[PDB]
Amino acid sequence: AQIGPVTDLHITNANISPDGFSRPAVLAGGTFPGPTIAGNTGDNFQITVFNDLTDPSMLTDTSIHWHGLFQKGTNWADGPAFVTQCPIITGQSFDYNFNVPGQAGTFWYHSHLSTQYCDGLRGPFVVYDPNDPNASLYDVDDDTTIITLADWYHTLAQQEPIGAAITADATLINGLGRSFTNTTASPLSVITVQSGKRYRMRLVSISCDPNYLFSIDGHDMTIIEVDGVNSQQLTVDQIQIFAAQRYSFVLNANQPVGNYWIRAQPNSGGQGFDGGINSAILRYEGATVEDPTTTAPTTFSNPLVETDLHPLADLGVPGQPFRGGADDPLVLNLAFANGRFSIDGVSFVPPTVPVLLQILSGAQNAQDLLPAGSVISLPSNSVIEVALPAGAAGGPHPFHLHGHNFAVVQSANNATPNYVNPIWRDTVSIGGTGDNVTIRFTTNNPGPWFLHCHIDWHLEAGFAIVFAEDIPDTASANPVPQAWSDLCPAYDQAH
Ligand SMILES: *[C@@H]1O[C@H](CO)[C@@H](O[C@@H]2O[C@H](CO)[C@@H](O)[C@H](O)[C@H]2NC(C)=O)[C@H](O)[C@H]1NC(C)=O
Ligand SMILES: *[C@@H]1O[C@H](CO)[C@@H](O[C@@H]2O[C@H](CO)[C@@H](O)[C@H](O)[C@H]2NC(C)=O)[C@H](O)[C@H]1NC(C)=O
Ligand SMILES: [Cu+2]
Ligand SMILES: [Cu+2]
Ligand SMILES: [Cu+2]
Ligand SMILES: [Cu+2]
Ligand code: NA
Repeated sequence: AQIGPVTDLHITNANISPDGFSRPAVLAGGTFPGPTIAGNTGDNFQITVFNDLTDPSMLTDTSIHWHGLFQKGTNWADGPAFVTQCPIITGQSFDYNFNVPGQAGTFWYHSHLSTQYCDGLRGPFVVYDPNDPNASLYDVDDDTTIITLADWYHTLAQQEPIGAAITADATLINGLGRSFTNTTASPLSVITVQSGKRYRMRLVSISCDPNYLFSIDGHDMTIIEVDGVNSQQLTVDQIQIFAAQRYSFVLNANQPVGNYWIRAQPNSGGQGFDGGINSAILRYEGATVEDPTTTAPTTFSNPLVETDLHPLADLGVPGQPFRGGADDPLVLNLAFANGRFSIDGVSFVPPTVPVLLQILSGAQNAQDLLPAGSVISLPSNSVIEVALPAGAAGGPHPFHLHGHNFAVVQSANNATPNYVNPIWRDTVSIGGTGDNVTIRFTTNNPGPWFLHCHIDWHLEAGFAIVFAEDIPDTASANPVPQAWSDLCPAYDQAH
């Protein structure tokens, strides 16, 4: 069952064994992934998050971000700890009360405190469109058509040893999968389809790190949505999906009744599918209950290439059709050395006072805001360009901007910009050495918006800045409830 748009959401510790290995976790709604939060476009979400965490090994504070939702006028509800709020302390609750005007698509929610979402606090968030322009492309779109891709670790996120390479221990598809080492034949997820029907599969990367090469043996996938943005139909046979991205694709159940492997190959961790790792099962109604016997091709015929995506709507690109053709054109120097990432020479370390509270308390320029050098002001009502040249270790880095989606004027692995009809999205791979992935957006959403690599380990190691968008209108735009105002004093008192 989906929950919302008005719902409680309990955050608890529990043991889970999604790949046959038991470990404690941080869960929303008692499950991994958490329950799907859903509503319709324009709805008022009121998600009362109950922090019932007691195991300090995964942090007993929490804060939840609603990934991809713009939070216009509700910056305080965005969730990134020490950017828009202090964490919720254990035994307390907090009502994230916001609206979703002008958005409809596939989103997700996750802890936004430290690396806590890796420990399990992640789930889908769907804003349905009663008049979806893509509605006539499919027959079924419901909780059974959401596909989550997750990395899963046997070591707790706070306990990953300093200086050891972090890699996952399993890929989980809809919460189930098999471990890369000491593989046991634990249950695989089954996605069931009826021959002849067409399904809106909502593919959600809830990854903390790896990108996945996602495919379904025997089937093609017609992309119709990218990170909440409706796209023209683009048929592919493989999707490389980076952390935090979403796609909807139409799956036409047009193959012989049978079982077909669903594949999600991460870029690190276990390679291949031995023992049924990196796998789930697409089962047609009437098929025998047994594992697929299909194989992947050696080479996919039509992998997704981001430049092939185009918005369904005439979204264009703001600004002028050349590099620097913006009101505020930025080029960030993204670097890694010695275990720390930096942006323009500053490694992000969260401040004591949330950025939003600093602004509300009177800090009125970015030089007043902490962390020093980590907060960049953006002028209001302006076209922003941000070039994100890659090269920093650990890539490809999926950069994500809160509060906004953006035109992807230049994509990974292709030096040619597109000032005409690029896809808009909210999380973008910045590609490889020499690339110059570049985004554009207009600043019509006052508040401090995080920009960071969505590889959670990289965020934790400093790969972030805050855009303090329209500082002058931030307080007026984002009236705060008393309960928000109460968070920092409670947090700081609890220590
Ligand atoms: C990525 O594109 C940006 C522009 O969007 C390039 O930035 C320019 O860099 C040149 C030379 O380094 C400067 O003289 C310009 O002033 C920069 N433009 C802006 C808006 O600052 C950048 O060089 C490109 N990077 C890569 C690696 O191709
Ligand atoms: C590299 O990216 C460019 C820009 O997005 C792609 O160029 C577009 O190609 C389409 C499809 O042929 C044309 O209709 C557009 O006119 C092109 N736009 C520009 C600005 O050149 C190009 O296809 C991408 N390369 C690959 C190999 O996919
Ligand atoms: Cu996110
Ligand atoms: Cu986000
Ligand atoms: Cu990264
Ligand atoms: Cu974030
Ligand atoms: Na334009």
